[PDB]
Order: sequence, then C-alpha cells, then structure tokens
Amino acid sequence: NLLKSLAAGRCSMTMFSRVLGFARDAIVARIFGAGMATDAFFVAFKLPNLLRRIFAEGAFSQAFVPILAEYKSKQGEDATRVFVSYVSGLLTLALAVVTVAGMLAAPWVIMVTAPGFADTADKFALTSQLLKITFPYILLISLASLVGAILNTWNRFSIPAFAPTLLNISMIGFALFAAPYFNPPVLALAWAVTVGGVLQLVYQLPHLKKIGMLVLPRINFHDAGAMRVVKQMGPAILGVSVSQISLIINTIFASFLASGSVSWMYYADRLMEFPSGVLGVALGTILLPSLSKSFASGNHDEYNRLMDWGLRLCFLLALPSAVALGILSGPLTVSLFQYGKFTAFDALMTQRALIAYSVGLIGLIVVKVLAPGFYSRQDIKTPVKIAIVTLILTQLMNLAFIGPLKHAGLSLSIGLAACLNASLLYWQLRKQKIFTPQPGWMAFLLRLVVAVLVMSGVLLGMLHIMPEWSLGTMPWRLLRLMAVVLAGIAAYFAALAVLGFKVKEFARRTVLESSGENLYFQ
Ligand SMILES: CCCCCCCC/C=C/CCCCCCCC(=O)OC[C@H](O)CO
Ligand SMILES: CCCCCCCC/C=C/CCCCCCCC(=O)OC[C@H](O)CO
Ligand SMILES: CCCCCCCC/C=C/CCCCCCCC(=O)OC[C@H](O)CO
Ligand SMILES: CCCCCCCC/C=C\CCCCCCCC(=O)OC[C@H](O)CO
Repeated sequence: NLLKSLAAGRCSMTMFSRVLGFARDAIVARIFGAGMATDAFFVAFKLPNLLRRIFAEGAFSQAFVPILAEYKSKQGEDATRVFVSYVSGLLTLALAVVTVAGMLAAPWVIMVTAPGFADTADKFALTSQLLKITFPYILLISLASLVGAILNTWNRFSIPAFAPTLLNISMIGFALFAAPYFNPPVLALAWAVTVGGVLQLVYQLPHLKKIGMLVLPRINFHDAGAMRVVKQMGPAILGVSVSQISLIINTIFASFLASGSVSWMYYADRLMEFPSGVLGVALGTILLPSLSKSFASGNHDEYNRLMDWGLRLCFLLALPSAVALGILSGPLTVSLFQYGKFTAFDALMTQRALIAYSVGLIGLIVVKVLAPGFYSRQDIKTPVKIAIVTLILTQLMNLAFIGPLKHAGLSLSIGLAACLNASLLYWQLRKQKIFTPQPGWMAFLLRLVVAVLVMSGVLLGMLHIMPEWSLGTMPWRLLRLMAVVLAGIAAYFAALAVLGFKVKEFARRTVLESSGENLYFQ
C-alpha cells in the first residue's frame, strides 16, 4: 500500500518540523513585529525561503533520486561518485558566481525586487545589507539538497529529513539570545539564516563520508547527464512552484504599499504553508514515483486509476482546509502571532491576505497532482508553458486588484492564479488524451460540498460561543483554537460518513495495493 510511505517514521518529524517553524514565526512576530525591519528581512529572505521550502518538502529528492538511482544501478557506484562530483561542481560553480554577483550588486538587486523601498533610504540600505548576509544560503541550501538526495538514494532518510529543523533552530536561538547584541537587531536573523545553511549541510556530510559518496566537486561541461540535471532544475521548479515565484514578483508591487505589506503577506503565506506543504508533500510522495513506474511499464490503467484517487484525496482534504482557513483566519492570526510587537492591526492585515490566499489552496494541491501526471511521462514543457501564462495573468490581476485591496489583492491574485494553473493542467491532460476520470465525480463532489457546509456551520457556531480571541495568554488562545478545530474536523468526517463516504475503505483502494507492490518490489 502506497500509504505506508507517509507513516514511515518522518510522520512525527513532519509534526516536529512544522511546530518548530511556527515557533520561529511566532517568536519573530513578538520580537520584531510586522514593520520596517521585518519588511527588509522578508524581502532579503525571499529567495532563501523559496529554496528552503524545496529542501524541507523533499522536492529536489523527488526529482534527483530517480536520476541517481537509475545511474547507480545500471552503471556503477564508482561512476556515480564521478557523476555526483560533476553535478556537485556545476551547482557549486553556478551558484557561487550568482551569490558573489548578488552580494556585490545587492543594492541593484533591491532596486529590481523592492523598488518602492528607494523612497526610504534607511530601509533600502538595511534590505541591501540583509540580502548581502543571506545570499550564501542559496549555495549552502542547494548543496545540502543534493547531499540529502544522495543519502536518500542510499536509503538513509532520517538524517536528511531532520536537517530542515536546523535553520529554525538557528533563527530561534539568534532571535532570542543574539538579537540584542546586533544593531539593528534584525541583523541577527540574517546571520541565523546563513549559519542555518552551514549547519544544514555540515550535518549531512559525515554520513555521506560513510557511504563513500563524499567527493570533491569538479567541473566537466562534457557530462551531458550532469548538464541536464542542473539545467532542468529550474523548469521543473517553475512548473510546480508558480505561487512561490509569484510571491517574489509581487514583492515589487508590495514595495510601494504601506509599511508591513511585505510582512503581512509573509505571515499569511506561512499560515497557509501548513496545509499546502503537508498535503502537497504527502500527495507528491505517493504520486510521482508510482505514476513514473506505471508509465515505464505501460500500465495505463494503474496510471489513470492512481491519478483519479489522488485527485479525490485532493478535494477531500483541500476543500475543507481552504474553507477552514478562511473562517478561522482571524482566530488563527490572533492566537498565533498577536503578541509583543505584532498588533491587532497587524493581525487584521495578515488575516485579509490569508482570506485572499485561501481561495487558491485547492488549486495549489491540484497542481501537486496534475503536474506529476506530465512529469511522469517526461513532459516538463507543458507545465512550464502553463506556468508562464499563469505568471503573466497573475501580474495583470495585480493591476486590477492592488487599487481596492492593496496587499490583499496581491494575495488574491496568487489565489485565483493557482486555481487557474490547476484548471489549465486538467484541460491539457484531457485534450492531450492522457487522463480520463473514473465515474461518480459529481456525486463525490456533492457530498464533499454538503459536508463542508456542515463543518462551516459547526465552525461558525463554535466561534459564536467562544470569547474574544485575544483573551488570555498563548496557551489559553491555543487551547480554544484546538477546540474549534477538533469540532470542525469531527463535523466534516461525521457528515461524510452520514452521507455514505468510507474514509477507511478509501485508504484501502485496490489501486494503492498494486501500485505499492509494483514500485517497492521492482
Ligand atoms: C484565461 C487564459 C488562458 C490561456 C491559456 C493558454 C494556453 C495554455 C496551453 C499551453 C500549451 C501546452 C502545450 C505543450 C506542448 C505541446 C506540444 C508537444 O507535445 O510537444 C512536445 C515536444 O515534442 C517535446 O520536445
Ligand atoms: C522585473 C522588473 C521590475 C521593475 C519594473 C516594473 C516596476 C513596476 C512598478 C509598479 C508600481 C506598482 C505599485 C503602485 C503604487 C501605488 C499603490 C497603489 O496601487 O495604491 C492603490 C491606489 O493608489 C489607491 O487606492
Ligand atoms: C461538536 C460541537 C459542540 C462542541 C462543544 C465544545 C465544548 C467546549 C467549549 C467551550 C466553550 C468555552 C466558552 C468560553 C471560554 C472562555 C471563558 C471565559 O473566561 O470567557 C469570559 C467569561 O465569559 C467572562 O469572564
Ligand atoms: C473555489 C474553488 C476553486 C477550485 C478550482 C480547482 C480547479 C482544478 C482543475 C481541475 C480539477 C478537476 C477535478 C476532476 C473533475 C472531473 C469531473 C469529470 O469529468 O467527471 C467525469 C465523470 O466522473 C464521469 O467519468
């Protein structure tokens, strides 16, 4: 069963990792708030935060491991050290020159990414400085992602799954203990990121030495295998990470809005990163390997059947989560962030961006299902072309929404674009005659919609009997939040079982048995 790969140890490590990342953002919100200095940091954190997410969500492993597994097995450990050396060298060289260039041209990078910060000479100079300190992370996090994939190919798993923790450990310790000794104190966060990057790599190196895969990076532009790996890294991200690239571009527009517009968008996107990340990783861990296996063997039925099951798991979990985040946007922002320098105005500005983001949770998760359907057949070009159309239309919605809705309209542009990205991938899988659904989708969706209203009704009613969400310290707020969340989860799954949906049966679908057997026992 393909579902035995989710509860394979790291299930308690997804928990520890998500909790500790929450703990970082809560601590950052307390000590630094959502203003000038966090604005500057969150701009300089944009590209690092994008790469961290790839390594924490195991995305590069999902891509590199099949390449390295194929070419360890057919043609050798001795040749695989060489391949890794050539892959490692290209990554290092390419990213070393980018990092150095970006550090010496840091003010000009901010002129492109946050031009509205040029009205504020002191805010601009700080952003440039923070970006200079955090560039080396881009190299550091990329080598760590490669190292983690080598370990994962050799079936270690636990050491690379833990390394993402180290960044949040670094930033928490710096924010709590080192920040007073810096001026301005946000400089501690920047150094914490680069130190976190050093730790995320150095943590994994000794275990690589044990498997004989610690090789000194070298350059050889004639290795076509090394060139395709690095060259198709970007296009592969772009086809599955348009929302995250749109945050970076929206920063241009947000640089002209009120103080904290960048921060309010950051905190709202982290809150949504929880259902996005957890569900996206789980769906990816199950889909891409098995779908690639079926495509390799011509198993058209099991390709099509796992496709349909995953897209039903998608709507089953994303739709209630999306509505729940919207309904609970206020309670979530007050209970998790409204402490210290993060005020109730900050909480409302974060809530409004979250409600906008909420519209696109379902699209983000459908993309995590539909893009693999192309990637399994070695078609990057179709998701990439869709990605480019989506980026262009996101920026057009910015021009339409920034007026009335400010930073929330820039958030909504990302939300509606994920729904667009997903529907363009479905239309392409149907026109190209690759996926055709199983029967009963309309009945399946209608029971979900009814169960979601039931959940919403219980959610809204629970919010009415509860006090103001700022009442009490953090334990009391969180305890009340868990009472409202448990009531929603219970109502949602209670309504599905009344309407006749078997969650337990859904997890024992026959396609899951044979897909797991066909993939694990290759
Ligand atoms: C609201 C506005 C919506 C606008 C929507 C715009 C259209 C989006 C479609 C993209 C075409 C994708 C086609 C991808 C390539 C198909 C051709 C093909 O199969 O080429 C493979 C090639 O041979 C490999 O080398
Ligand atoms: C890659 C190169 C990027 C750089 C090159 C392109 C730069 C485009 C900047 C546009 C400003 C957008 C923000 C507009 C500032 C005013 C804020 C606003 O829209 O407020 C609404 C209205 O003024 C009251 O309701
Ligand atoms: C399944 C659907 C039903 C679910 C049923 C869940 C039961 C537990 C709920 C507790 C509500 C708590 C109410 C108020 C909690 C805060 C108490 C407080 O101090 O509020 C201020 C006070 O009214 C003046 O001082
Ligand atoms: C606010 C919510 C916005 C949501 C936006 C999400 C867009 C995702 C795009 C496509 C997914 C379609 C899902 C699958 C629908 C298949 C329907 C169909 O054709 O059913 C055939 C039937 O089962 C007989 O074979």
